[PDB]
Amino acid sequence: ASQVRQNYHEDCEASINKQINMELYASYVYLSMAYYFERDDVALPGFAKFFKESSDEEREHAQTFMKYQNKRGGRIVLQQIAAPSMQEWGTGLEALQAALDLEKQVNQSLLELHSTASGNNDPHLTKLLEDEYLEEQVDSIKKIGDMITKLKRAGPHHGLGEYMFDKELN
Amino acid sequence: ASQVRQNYHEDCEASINKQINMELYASYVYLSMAYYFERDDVALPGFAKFFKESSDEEREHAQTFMKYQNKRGGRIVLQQIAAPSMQEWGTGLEALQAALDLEKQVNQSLLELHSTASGNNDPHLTKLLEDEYLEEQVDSIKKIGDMITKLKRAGPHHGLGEYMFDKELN
Amino acid sequence: ASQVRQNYHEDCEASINKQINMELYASYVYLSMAYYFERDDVALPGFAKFFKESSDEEREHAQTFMKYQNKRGGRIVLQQIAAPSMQEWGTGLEALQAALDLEKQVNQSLLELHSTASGNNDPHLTKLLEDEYLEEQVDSIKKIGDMITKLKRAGPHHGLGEYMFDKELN
Amino acid sequence: ASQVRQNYHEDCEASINKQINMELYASYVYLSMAYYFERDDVALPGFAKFFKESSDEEREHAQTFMKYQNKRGGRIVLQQIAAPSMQEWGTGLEALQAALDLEKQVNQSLLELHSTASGNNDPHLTKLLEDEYLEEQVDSIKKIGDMITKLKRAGPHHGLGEYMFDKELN
Ligand SMILES: [Fe+3]
Ligand SMILES: [Fe+3]
Ligand SMILES: [Fe+3]
Ligand SMILES: [Fe+3]
Ligand code: NI
Ligand code: NI
Ligand code: NI
Ligand code: NI
Ligand code: NI
Ligand code: NI
Ligand code: NI
Ligand code: NI
Ligand code: NI
Ligand code: NI
Ligand code: NI
Ligand code: NI
Repeated sequence: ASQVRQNYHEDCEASINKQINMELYASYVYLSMAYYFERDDVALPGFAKFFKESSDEEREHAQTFMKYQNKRGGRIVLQQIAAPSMQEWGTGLEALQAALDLEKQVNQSLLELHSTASGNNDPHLTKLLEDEYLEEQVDSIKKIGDMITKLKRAGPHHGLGEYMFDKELN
Repeated sequence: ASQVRQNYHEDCEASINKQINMELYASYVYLSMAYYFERDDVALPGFAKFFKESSDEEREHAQTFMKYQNKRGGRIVLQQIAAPSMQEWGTGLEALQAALDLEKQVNQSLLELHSTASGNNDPHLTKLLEDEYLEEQVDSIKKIGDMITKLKRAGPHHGLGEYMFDKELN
Repeated sequence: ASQVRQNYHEDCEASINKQINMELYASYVYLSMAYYFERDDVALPGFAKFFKESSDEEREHAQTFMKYQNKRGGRIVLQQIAAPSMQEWGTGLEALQAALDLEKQVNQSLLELHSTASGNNDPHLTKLLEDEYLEEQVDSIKKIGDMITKLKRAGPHHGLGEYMFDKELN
Repeated sequence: ASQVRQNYHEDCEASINKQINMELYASYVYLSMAYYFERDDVALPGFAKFFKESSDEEREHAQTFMKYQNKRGGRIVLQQIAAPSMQEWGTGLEALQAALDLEKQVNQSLLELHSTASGNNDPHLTKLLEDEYLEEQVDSIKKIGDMITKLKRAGPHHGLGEYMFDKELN
C-alpha cells in the first residue's frame, strides 16, 4: 500500500469517495438553479448569484475531500455525476426549500461518515469532518432556514416580496 | 467610383442607408419615451434615464453605420425620420413591451442585412454586423426581456411595484 | 415560446445542450488528472496545477454556453456527467496525450456545432463559436502539442526530464 | 495536588512526559541529519536546511507539550535523550526514508496517546492532539512521501538528479 498510509480504514476511504460524488452532485444542482434564475422569464439575479456561489463552494468541498483522500494515502474513485433531480425549480421559495432538503441530506451523510470514522478510531478523519464540513453544514442550514422565513414574511409567491427579497441576495 | 471602394455591392450600400434611417428612428422613439416619463403626471425618472441612454446609443449606432458607409466608399443618403408611432407610452411595462417589439424589428432588419452581405460575399460587412450590431441587439433584447419579467413580478400596474422597480433603473 | 427568442433553431438549442455536457465532462476529466498528479506516489505539482486550471476553464466554458442558451431564449437541459474514462493517467506524457485527444474531440464537436449554426443561418451563434470557442480551442491544442514535444525532448519517462519539465508548469 | 488540576488522569500525564522525550529525540535526529548534509563530502545545503527546520519544529512540539503539562497541572519529567540511531545518513533518499519511518513512529505514539486520553474521557487532551499534533503529523508524512517520490523520479543515487532536487529544498 501507500508509503504514507497509516490508521486509514478501507471503509473510510470508500465512504470519502462516495462523499466526493455527493459534493459534486450538490454543486451540479446549485449550478442548475443558478442558471434557471437567469432565464429571461425568471430573472432573479440575487437567487442566481446565491446559487452560483453555493455551486462553487460545493465543488471546493469536493476538492477538499480529494486532497484529503490523497493525504491519507487513499485512492480517489470518481463516479458519474447524476443529472439534477429537476430542470426547473419553481419560485425562489421552492428552490430554497429544495436546497434546504439537499443540505440536510448532505449533513446526514456527513454524520454517517463521522460514525464510520469514529467506529474505526480515526481521530484525524473525525477532526476533518467536524472542522471543515459539519460546522459549515450547520451554518448553511441555519442560513437557508432564515432565508425561507424571511421570504415567507416578504411574500413567497411571484410578487413584490419575492422581487424585494431578491435584492437582499444581490 | 470612389478610390477606396472594393468588393462593395450597390445593394449593401443601399441597405446600409435604410438601416441608418431605422437606427435614427429608434433613437427618436426612445427620446419620446424618455421625456414622456418626465411628465409631471408620470414621473418615472428611472424609466426616463433608461430610455434617454437607449436614445443616445441608437444615435451612436446610426453614426457607426455612417462611418462604415464612408469607409467602404458608399454614399450616405438620409431620409426623413418618421414621427414615433405613439406620443404617450402608457405604463412602464407597455413602454418596455413596445421597446422589445422595436428591438426585435431592428434585429430582423439586421439579420436581413447580414443575408444581403453574405449573398454578395462581403466578409467585411458580415463582420461589422456580427461584432457591432447583432451582438449588442441580442443583449438588449435579453435585458428588456429580463426587465419585463421583473416588472411583472414586482407589479406592472401603476402601483408600488412600478415605483420600486423604477428605482432599480435610476 | 420565449419573449426573447428570434432566429434560434431547435437544433442549435439542442446541440448547445449537448456541448454543455461535453464541456462539463472535460472539466471532470481534468479534475481527475489534477488530483491524480497530487498522489503521494506521483507528486507532479506542475502537472497538477496545469490540469486544475484546465478543469476550471472548462467549467467556465460550460457556463458561457449556459448563459448563451438563456440569452437566445433556449432552455438548458443538463444530463448526467459521465465518469472519466480513466482513474489513473500514467505519466505526464500520457496525460498530455490524453488531453490532446480530448481537446481535438471537443474541437470536432465545436466545428459540427458551427456547421449546424451555419446551416440554419444563425450568424450570432457562428460568431460565439468563432470568438469564444474555436479560437481558444486551437490555442489549447497548439499549447498541448508544444508541451508534448518539450516533454519528449526533456525525457518523457519517469525520470529527471519529467521532473525538470514539471517545474516549467508550476 | 495542583490547584488547577481537573479531569487530568495520571496515565495521560505520564504519557505526555514520554511524548515530550520522543519529540526531543526526533529533534536531535533531525539536527544530526542537518549537519551531516553540511559535511564537505556531502554538501547538500537544501537537505541541510530542510532537516534544520524540522529539528526546530520538533523542539517546538516538545515545548508545546511542556506548556500543556503545566497548563493541566501535571509535572514535567524529562528523561535522557538517546543518541540518534545513526551518525551518517547515506544519501538524501535514505535520510528521507529514515525521516518517514520516524514520523510514522511518532504518529503511532500520538494515536496511542489519543486512545489513552479518549479512554480516560479527557476531551481537552484529545482536542490538543487532534489540533496541534495529528494534523501536522499527517501533513509532514504526506510531504516526505511526496519528496521521496520526486527524488526517486529525479534520480535518487548520488547524481545530477539528487543535485537538482536539493535546489528545490533550498
Ligand atoms: Fe458541501
Ligand atoms: Fe441600434
Ligand atoms: Fe472548452
Ligand atoms: Fe513533532
Ligand atoms: Ni453551503
Ligand atoms: Ni407559489
Ligand atoms: Ni404572482
Ligand atoms: Ni440597445
Ligand atoms: Ni395596466
Ligand atoms: Ni394604479
Ligand atoms: Ni483549454
Ligand atoms: Ni513510459
Ligand atoms: Ni523512471
Ligand atoms: Ni514535521
Ligand atoms: Ni544508492
Ligand atoms: Ni553517484
